[PDB]
Amino acid sequence: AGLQRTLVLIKPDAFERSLVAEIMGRIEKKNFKIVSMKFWSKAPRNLIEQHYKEHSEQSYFNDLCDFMVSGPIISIVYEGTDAISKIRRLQGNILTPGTIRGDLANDIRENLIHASDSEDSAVDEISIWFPE
Amino acid sequence: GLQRTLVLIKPDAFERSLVAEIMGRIEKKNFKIVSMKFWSKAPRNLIEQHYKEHSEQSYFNDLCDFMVSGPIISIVYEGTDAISKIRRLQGNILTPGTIRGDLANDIRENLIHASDSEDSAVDEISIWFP
Amino acid sequence: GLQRTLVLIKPDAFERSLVAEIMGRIEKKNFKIVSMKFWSKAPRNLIEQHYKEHSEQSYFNDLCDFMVSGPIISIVYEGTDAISKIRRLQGNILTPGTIRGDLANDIRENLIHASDSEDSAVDEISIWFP
Amino acid sequence: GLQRTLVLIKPDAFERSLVAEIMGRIEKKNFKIVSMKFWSKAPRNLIEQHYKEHSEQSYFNDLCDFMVSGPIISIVYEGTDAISKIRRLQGNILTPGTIRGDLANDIRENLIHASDSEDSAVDEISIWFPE
Amino acid sequence: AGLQRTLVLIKPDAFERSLVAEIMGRIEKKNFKIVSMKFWSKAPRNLIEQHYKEHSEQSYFNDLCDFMVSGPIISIVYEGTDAISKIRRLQGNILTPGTIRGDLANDIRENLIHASDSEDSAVDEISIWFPE
Amino acid sequence: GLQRTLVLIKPDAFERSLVAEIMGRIEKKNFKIVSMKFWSKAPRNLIEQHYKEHSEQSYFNDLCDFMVSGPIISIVYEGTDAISKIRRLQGNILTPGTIRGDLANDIRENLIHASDSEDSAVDEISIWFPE
Ligand SMILES: Nc1ccn([C@@H]2O[C@H](COP(=O)(O)OP(=O)(O)O)[C@@H](O)[C@H]2O)c(=O)n1
Ligand SMILES: Nc1ccn([C@@H]2O[C@H](COP(=O)(O)OP(=O)(O)O)[C@@H](O)[C@H]2O)c(=O)n1
Ligand SMILES: Nc1ccn([C@@H]2O[C@H](COP(=O)(O)OP(=O)(O)O)[C@@H](O)[C@H]2O)c(=O)n1
Ligand SMILES: Nc1ccn([C@@H]2O[C@H](COP(=O)(O)OP(=O)(O)O)[C@@H](O)[C@H]2O)c(=O)n1
Ligand SMILES: Nc1ccn([C@@H]2O[C@H](COP(=O)(O)OP(=O)(O)O)[C@@H](O)[C@H]2O)c(=O)n1
Ligand SMILES: Nc1ccn([C@@H]2O[C@H](COP(=O)(O)OP(=O)(O)O)[C@@H](O)[C@H]2O)c(=O)n1
Ligand SMILES: [Mg+2]
Ligand SMILES: [Mg+2]
Ligand SMILES: [Mg+2]
Ligand SMILES: [Mg+2]
Ligand SMILES: [Mg+2]
Ligand SMILES: [Mg+2]
Repeated sequence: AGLQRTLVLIKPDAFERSLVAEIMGRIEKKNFKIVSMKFWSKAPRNLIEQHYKEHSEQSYFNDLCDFMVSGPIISIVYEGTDAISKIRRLQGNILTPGTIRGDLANDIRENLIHASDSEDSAVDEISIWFPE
Repeated sequence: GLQRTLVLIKPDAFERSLVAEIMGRIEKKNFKIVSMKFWSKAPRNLIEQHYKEHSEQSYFNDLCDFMVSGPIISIVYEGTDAISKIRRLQGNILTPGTIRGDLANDIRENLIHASDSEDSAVDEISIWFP
Repeated sequence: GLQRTLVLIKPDAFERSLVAEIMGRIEKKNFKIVSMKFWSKAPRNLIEQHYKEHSEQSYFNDLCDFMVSGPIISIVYEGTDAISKIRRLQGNILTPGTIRGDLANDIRENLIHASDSEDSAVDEISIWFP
Repeated sequence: GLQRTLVLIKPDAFERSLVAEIMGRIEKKNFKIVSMKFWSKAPRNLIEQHYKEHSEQSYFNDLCDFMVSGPIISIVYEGTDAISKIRRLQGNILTPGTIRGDLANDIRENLIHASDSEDSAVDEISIWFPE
Repeated sequence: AGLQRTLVLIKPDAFERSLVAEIMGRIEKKNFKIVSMKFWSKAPRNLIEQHYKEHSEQSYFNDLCDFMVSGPIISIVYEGTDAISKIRRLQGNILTPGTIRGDLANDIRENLIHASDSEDSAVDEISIWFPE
Repeated sequence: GLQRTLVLIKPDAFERSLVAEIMGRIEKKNFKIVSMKFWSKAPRNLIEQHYKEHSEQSYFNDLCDFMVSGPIISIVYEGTDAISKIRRLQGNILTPGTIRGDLANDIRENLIHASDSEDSAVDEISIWFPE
């Protein structure tokens, strides 16, 4: 159909703030299904640098990587119709109420969730987090 | 600015146990129930009348089948600017914060119908509540 | 163990916009709607029949007035052990975790009625859904 | 980027039992209460000061009568970009996802006031919290 | 009627954990009304010692007082039918799901909320927090 | 007083979209995920080990068929008095306020498993997390 898979990361601030189920539930309620999922008490720095490799020349790169290893993360592969753009829209931004970030986050770095933004992004990120 | 509008809660809402969730979003916005009917399975003729303006579309027959595939609730709601406001609450599967935006992810199975104009509202109310 | 039970959503639920909240608690426990009627104002006779076993109590006339003071919904619900389970969901105004426990705080205006036995369930269903 | 902004929970919130719902939406976006006052009935001159920019509008007197028709809460909230973000949370009755979008449907009774600029924030905080 | 007033404290752990509205909302949803309310960025130690004066000989007294001044608190007078025992039941305990503490707390000290337990308690505690 | 305990989210939770609802109730009581695994379909011998104390009951085979009928999540949770408190959160289908009390209505399909003693906790954690 329009069936896709996408990669979501629950960032360390979500564990710190006890918002993990809240974020996952918003995705669950829109009828997206968990296909694979891993809990990382602390993700390998190399995985993070790989994950954010397109950001490696940006001023925020090192602070971002520091944050992403500052606490646990969960990586999830979600499946559903048009999953990539729909889950991206769910993620939203800190300016847009109704979305995960819009309702729950208020920082340029600590924003609770990553979601893939393209088919190409999704394939690669999935490969990073679930090589098997 | 007081109006009445017709809402259908579609069979997917029953399947996914989202009936109260949908009604509650409308309730919390202060719209009031004026009348309501529960159909274990809506008569097909009522559905064909309801979606008559769609009868030539490729999706019509599949839509009718779906609408009869489980229960529905037909509700008449009342409040200021009801038609437009309840249409906004319904929303679409792209934009979060609305019923479809938060809860639906399909072009056919999208939980809720709401009248979109004064004419269609009068007509749809007359269909479900003659 | 499948049963049907009769639920009334009382006028205070409409007053306080708790209708969907109440229905949702029952929905989430996996009980299914079998039939449902909305009454903008219930006929007094139906109320007197409904609460007939109470007709000698000091509170009867005040109860009837209250039950007609705003809308009600009569619902037939179905599920395993429905009668007892929905009675437990209803609960009482003392113990939190239930509908009345979380949402109500009055001896009269307590949001919901649910049948309490197999006999009263059959009888109450026959009253609201003859 | 830390700012503070002034919020009023209007009497309709109390009437409809939506105080916690409104405060929780702001709480969940990580804004912090820096000070807060409950008024069973706000003195009218406070409301008139608060809405003084509106003193010449047709709705002015009716707005002030509404604002004294029940309790209100004045809150100072603190957090990053607070003035703009809480304004966005407030939203309007046409915008689902926001406080007014989900919960309000009136031009007057719309649940919440939020400061809209640094100037208005400073002034409004000084009105409700002269201290 | 059975109309009473009672005193509720929202303890510092509720601010720390962003559960303030959640606690207040549970009381609001049972139809109890706010009659008076004060925010304390930090409550005077003396008020706390007064508040918990019946506990002054207990091993935990000093640690409790330390905790109660460790962050903000809100004092609220609630009004409603049978408010004292009903709000007490809402408070509940960390062992009893369905109640505020039962759903949200898991510690003998940091338990989110205090509520008066008798008419005599309520009168006194109200006097402490709202002398006016 | 810190303990760890083992929780399974059973396949009915996935079917009815209640995974987050269940995990959120445990999260909101301040228990922490120490480790977690998702199984699109749990190997049957794992389920059989997990329920080995039940191997002689009439329902044993049907329970195991249910447990493999869909995904499950195994979680190790940590926090004060975790084994007993999460068991209480689990509750039963007769006790409103608990997970099963609010959400379940079946003897078999009841959404969640939680360890019931220190012995069973240690053993169950070793089954799902041999590491
Ligand atoms: N100045 C910045 C900008 C972004 N970031 C972080 O790194 C990611 C930047 O990616 P981005 O700008 O493509 O944002 P999204 O695509 O995640 O919305 C953000 O999600 C932030 O977590 C940061 O740490 N500092
Ligand atoms: N390709 C399609 C498009 C619409 N439909 C259904 O037809 C209904 C009416 O279509 P519409 O485009 O007017 O949608 P709305 O006005 O309900 O948003 C939709 O709500 C869908 O349930 C369908 O079954 N297949
Ligand atoms: N003093 C009273 C007692 C009960 N009632 C009403 O009468 C209904 C039936 O009374 P009941 O004692 O059988 O209560 P339930 O079985 O509904 O818990 C209650 O639900 C109240 O609404 C009343 O109006 N005044
Ligand atoms: N016709 C009107 C317009 C506004 N108002 C009230 O006056 C307040 C200030 O008006 P406004 O247009 O600046 O609205 P906001 O900035 O609060 O969105 C509104 O929030 C309404 O509560 C009114 O009572 N009657
Ligand atoms: N060992 C203890 C016991 C209680 N406490 C605290 O002080 C209060 C003790 O009061 P209590 O035993 O009467 O408990 P409640 O009446 O608050 O349920 C508790 O609410 C805890 O906040 C403590 O800090 N350490
Ligand atoms: N007749 C039964 C009883 C229990 N069971 C399942 O077996 C599990 C273990 O039974 P139990 O009586 O120890 O229940 P709990 O300790 O999980 O409450 C239950 O959680 C049910 O999922 C079943 O499938 N059929
Ligand atoms: Mg990006
Ligand atoms: Mg249309
Ligand atoms: Mg009775
Ligand atoms: Mg303005
Ligand atoms: Mg005590
Ligand atoms: Mg057992």
